[PDB]
Amino acid sequence: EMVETVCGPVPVEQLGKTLIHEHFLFGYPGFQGDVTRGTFREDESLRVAVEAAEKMKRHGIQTVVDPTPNDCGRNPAFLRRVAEETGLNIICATGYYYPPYFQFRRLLGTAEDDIYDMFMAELTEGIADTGIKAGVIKLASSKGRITEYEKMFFRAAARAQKETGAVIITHTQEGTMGPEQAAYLLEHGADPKKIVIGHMCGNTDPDYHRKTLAYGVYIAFDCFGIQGMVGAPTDEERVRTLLALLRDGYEKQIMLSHDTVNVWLGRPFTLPEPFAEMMKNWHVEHLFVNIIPALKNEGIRDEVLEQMFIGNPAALFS
Amino acid sequence: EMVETVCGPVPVEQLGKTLIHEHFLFGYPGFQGDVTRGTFREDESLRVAVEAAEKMKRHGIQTVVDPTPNDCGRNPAFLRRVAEETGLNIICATGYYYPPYFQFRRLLGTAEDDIYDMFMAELTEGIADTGIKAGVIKLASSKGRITEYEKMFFRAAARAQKETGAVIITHTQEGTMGPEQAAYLLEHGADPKKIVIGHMCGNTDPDYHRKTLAYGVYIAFDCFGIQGMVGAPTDEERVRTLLALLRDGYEKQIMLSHDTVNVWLGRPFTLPEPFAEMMKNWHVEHLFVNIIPALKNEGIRDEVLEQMFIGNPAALFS
Ligand SMILES: [Fe+3]
Ligand SMILES: [Fe+3]
Ligand SMILES: [O-]
Ligand SMILES: [O-]
Ligand SMILES: [Zn+2]
Ligand SMILES: [Zn+2]
Repeated sequence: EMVETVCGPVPVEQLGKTLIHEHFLFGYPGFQGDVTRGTFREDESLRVAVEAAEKMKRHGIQTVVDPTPNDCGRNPAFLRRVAEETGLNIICATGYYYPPYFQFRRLLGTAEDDIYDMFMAELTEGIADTGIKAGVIKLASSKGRITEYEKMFFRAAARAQKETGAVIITHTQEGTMGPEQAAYLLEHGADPKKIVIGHMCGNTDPDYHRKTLAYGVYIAFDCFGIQGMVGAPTDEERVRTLLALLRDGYEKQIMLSHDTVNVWLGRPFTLPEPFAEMMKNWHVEHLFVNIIPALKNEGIRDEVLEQMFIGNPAALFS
Repeated sequence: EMVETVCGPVPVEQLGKTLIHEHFLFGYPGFQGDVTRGTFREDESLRVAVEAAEKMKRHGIQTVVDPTPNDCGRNPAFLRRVAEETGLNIICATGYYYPPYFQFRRLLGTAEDDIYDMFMAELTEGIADTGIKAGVIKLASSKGRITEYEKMFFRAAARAQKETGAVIITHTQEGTMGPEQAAYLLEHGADPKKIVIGHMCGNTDPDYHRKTLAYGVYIAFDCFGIQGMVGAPTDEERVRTLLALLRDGYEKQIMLSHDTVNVWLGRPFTLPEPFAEMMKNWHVEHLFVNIIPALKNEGIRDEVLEQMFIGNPAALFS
């Protein structure tokens, strides 16, 4: 029926065309310390975020899930301003990126309960004093492992999902741990119909995808546009992989996005001369002007695309 | 001549009796993410910080070095309020605790320059828009190692010290790397007369201390009151060690403090009852009502104590 957005409860029927994974603001944990040279320019960031929203609206997007973690500059009030100005639905997350603070609490033996309590509060009561509730729990694991630290969050997320029916979205690191994340979550009673394993496009082996899909979870090809960096494949490989799975009939378990960061938090930077060119399609319009027209050429029917962009998000949050 | 405090430049002659290492506010990196259940209560925190300052003033303290790192809740404007209200001099730090943010910048190959640039800005221009400059560069290393990540900060700090004459204060982890920190800093042109190697009381072997002292640096017995937790020694061992070094004549290189955290940032907690009892002397008055009266019994002369509390800080910042 209803999902919490940065503008309060919204009927899932009205979510419409959805991008399952984009960031209006993002900073790598640690940016906080670089406040002097990497100060947050609120009004310019708002202008940029609002233009990103208008770009997405031009291609029919009505809803964005922004899964920025608590420690990566999540700013629900900022997100509400963007939404209030543009009419875009924005759903935010509760969760942490893939350290000493929650490690200290392990010593006291309250860490997993504290995390669960954080999740419950932010899902059912509100984030700080913003009055905004998260619509998803965000989880992440490391390359090649889900560490003991990370598993605490997975267990807490599974507990919170069982009490709230909240959606879980994950981050996989460099094409690893897709099946493991699914299996561990289900072990702990999470519902596969409410789980999205993310960054599945980071792996070019279709059998890796099918092992993950076999759990009945959603997977996301949510890094379209990212090429060269963080071990990334290329967009062609992503499309090849995606094209193999839809032909196998997996369209009811697959969503697409770019994982853009429209405003970087912390100090500005510049990607070097070869990298920057390769990364030039990393923007919120890329799926619509390049990828989807290519899926058209290979013969993907519009009813399938609508399943991924409309039906799947609608079923997920239902 | 002058040192920057949270109230602007102050003649070093006027610093008087000094605690080299205490925290008005502190949170473990990651506390930022736990905003919903661990919200910062500004007015109550100010009341508590001000009472800590008044406690220190009662025993004659006129100056406190608060080396809270950038990512541990450093709040210079908050510190200036405490000082403005109490007349206490407070000197703050620029630095990071002992990660993905500065790791990302390693990839771009600008990380060490960026850190140096942060240090220069905060030492010579001001922290954010507070108008407050740090008086010390704060460094930290891990247990048993100074990592490649940490060395970047050490190299940057050494460069910044050579341009500014700024004081460096370090954190050693569980009684390790004292001599290594000193040697690596000096390799890179840092001045030993402007370096304090901290938490030296975390090691009970006097020869470890003497290897560190041999570099001509200051060392700090700055964890008085911390007992039972994180592989710590007891206060008696600290005193035993300290008593051995002053008799060897090291008083011109030694400072004392408690490393208190008077207001914890993030979610509140309680210590288990056994831990709890052992930690009960971890407060800003402990040195004055317990430790120093014991050093009196063992025959330490007042002129020696004044060297540590007055002469040493004065020479350090000179
Ligand atoms: Fe993301
Ligand atoms: Fe400290
Ligand atoms: O991401
Ligand atoms: O500390
Ligand atoms: Zn991610
Ligand atoms: Zn320390």
